[PDB]
Amino acid sequence: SVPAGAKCRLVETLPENMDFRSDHLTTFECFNEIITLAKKYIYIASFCCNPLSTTRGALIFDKLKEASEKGIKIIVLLDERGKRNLGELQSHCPDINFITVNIDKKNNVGLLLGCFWVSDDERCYVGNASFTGGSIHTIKTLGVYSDYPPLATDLRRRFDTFKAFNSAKNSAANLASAAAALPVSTAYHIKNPIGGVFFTDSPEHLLGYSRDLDTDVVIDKLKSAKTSIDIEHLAIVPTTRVDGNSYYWPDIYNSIIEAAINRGVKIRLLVGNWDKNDVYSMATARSLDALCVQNDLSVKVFTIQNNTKLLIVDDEYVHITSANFDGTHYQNHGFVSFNSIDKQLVSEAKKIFERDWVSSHSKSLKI
Amino acid sequence: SVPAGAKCRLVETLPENMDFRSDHLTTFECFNEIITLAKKYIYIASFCCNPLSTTRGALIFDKLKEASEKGIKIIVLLDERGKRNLGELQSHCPDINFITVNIDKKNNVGLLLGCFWVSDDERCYVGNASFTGGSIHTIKTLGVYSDYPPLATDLRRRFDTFKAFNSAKNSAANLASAAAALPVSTAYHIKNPIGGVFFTDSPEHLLGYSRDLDTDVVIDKLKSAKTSIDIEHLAIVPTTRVDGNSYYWPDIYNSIIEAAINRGVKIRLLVGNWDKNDVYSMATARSLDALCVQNDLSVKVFTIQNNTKLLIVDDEYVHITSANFDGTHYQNHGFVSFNSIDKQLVSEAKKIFERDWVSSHSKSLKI
Repeated sequence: SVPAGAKCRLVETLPENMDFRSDHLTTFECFNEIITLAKKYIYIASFCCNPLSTTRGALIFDKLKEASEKGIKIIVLLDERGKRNLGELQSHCPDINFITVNIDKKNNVGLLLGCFWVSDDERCYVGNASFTGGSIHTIKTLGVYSDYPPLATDLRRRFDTFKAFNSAKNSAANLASAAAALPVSTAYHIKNPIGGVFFTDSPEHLLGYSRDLDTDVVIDKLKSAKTSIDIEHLAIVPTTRVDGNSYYWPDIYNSIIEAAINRGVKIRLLVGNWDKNDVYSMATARSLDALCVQNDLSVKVFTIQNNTKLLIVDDEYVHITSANFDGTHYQNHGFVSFNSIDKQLVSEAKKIFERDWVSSHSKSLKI
Repeated sequence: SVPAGAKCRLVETLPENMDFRSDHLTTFECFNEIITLAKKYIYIASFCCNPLSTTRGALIFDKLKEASEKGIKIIVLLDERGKRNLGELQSHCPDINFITVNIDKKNNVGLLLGCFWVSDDERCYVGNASFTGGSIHTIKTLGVYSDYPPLATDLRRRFDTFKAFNSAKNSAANLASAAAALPVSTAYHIKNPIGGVFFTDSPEHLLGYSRDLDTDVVIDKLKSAKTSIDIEHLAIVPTTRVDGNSYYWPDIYNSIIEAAINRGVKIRLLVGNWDKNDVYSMATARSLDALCVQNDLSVKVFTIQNNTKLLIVDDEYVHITSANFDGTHYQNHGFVSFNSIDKQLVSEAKKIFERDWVSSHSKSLKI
């Protein structure tokens, strides 16, 4: 049979200077385990790659450096905009293969997020802790780890799609005929989950014909919410700035308010504090402030470095990703989102949100 | 051949105590002409019916009373919620047939708006001037009049659909099998306009298979706007109160902001002033106020009694209706909207908006 939850356990970074505590597997423990048990390969994919920025990040880099010297095939995918450190990285690990990726050479907007590890088609991490010293040590993150080969193998398929967009000669990023020849495969989706777990994907032009668009799955779960919606993202503003122009995209923003007003859903938003100079953030905040008075919407803000992207619906479905709920991300950026309906794993994430909601780093919205 | 504009001319009510002036046909002149030229029937449909509230309204009622005594079939459709005056009306005109309509006996939300006259399948008025003394004399209204039989006959078909929902025995309002036996017919729509003119309809459950849903046509024109969007409605708030519960519906509200931000459309909103106690109106205003600073959105408010429901896009398409751009209306209420792409008639409406925009009764939004 298949184990419930697909051997998934929560993984988070809780910096020393922050009051967050838990018994979960730490990001440092997780990355150290993946390298220690590796026998074949270690595939890593995140936007930026800068392990040497903190103490624990540099230790992870040494263990990874030692693995590549022992004969482990190690590939690190980073977006071509996180290319500044590439010289520093290769000089430290000449045996690790670093690959810069541009998933959107047509419009130069789509960024590689992914944010996952996978090794030997057995172990994997999915979350919002990039392969940077900050995400490993000093920045609050949240992710999932599983030693279930059927699940990790499905995540490795996401790595095959991103690696195809290398900035090297006639590949899937430079030739459209080679991008159409990509078997963009998945084994589990919302229609066929594994132990109550499945991955959703983005953007739509890399989705293929079998994968689930994360945009569709998230909005569906928001609109299907019957009781509660808990979200811990960076921002829920319906307007973001791509290039140098503002981009309006209220798709996620609407489905949340639709739940609060039309369906009476209790909603708690734990977002980052906004710029007093950004009129789009000020206006969105004053709109949310008025909805708290009339409906059951609650908003708290944080100012710490926090990459947590968490969504919980009805204490029945959990969504952990590396992208933020806005138009820039869900229309262009390439990432993998963790989805689970296992009540037990969902209960552990609900405990995480409850802790963060009452943390000292979470103050109630005031305008 | 067919005349351009379909013999359509603008009709508006400009009360004495207001600075609005024009050379157009007045609502009082228009209703007086329809009655004077009538030889067969005069069909009237509006929410409320109260002609005796003003001097000019009572004169219209006398001319209509005289027509019914001369052998003209006169039917007045009013919603069952405007039934208070029914005793006063029938005692004054025993020969006029008054019919109370309930288009939504399932949920008791949908109201009859329509707001049009039609006579002899030759003449007709469409607009926002109800058959009340206020709309004829003391309230600013805007409408269209045409003596083109092919257009007026298509409007009479809208009257056949509403009359079927009388509150009398087994009819289309009380039997679902008789409501399905309704030939909900139209001759002209956006795909087949007459002289650049066509009617759109609402709600969707009375639309039939051939008519255009006003919701779809309006949003399409908003999203297709390339340069300008001028709107003079009562409110553009994405939240309205049906029954005793708030209803969130940002479909129209979004497509406007989408034009201003994503497409740089110059937009001017002339809406009514809001309640300082309504948090949904206060929040929507403060959101619009921030969009005026960053984009080309402009908002002015009025406090006079004004039923004007006007939309102009790119100086190329005009939309005049009796419903307000909100969820309560475009999801439940039954009305007829005037649509014209005749550049000449559109230019006359653009002159109307320009006058209203700089009127003394239009002050710039301040919060």
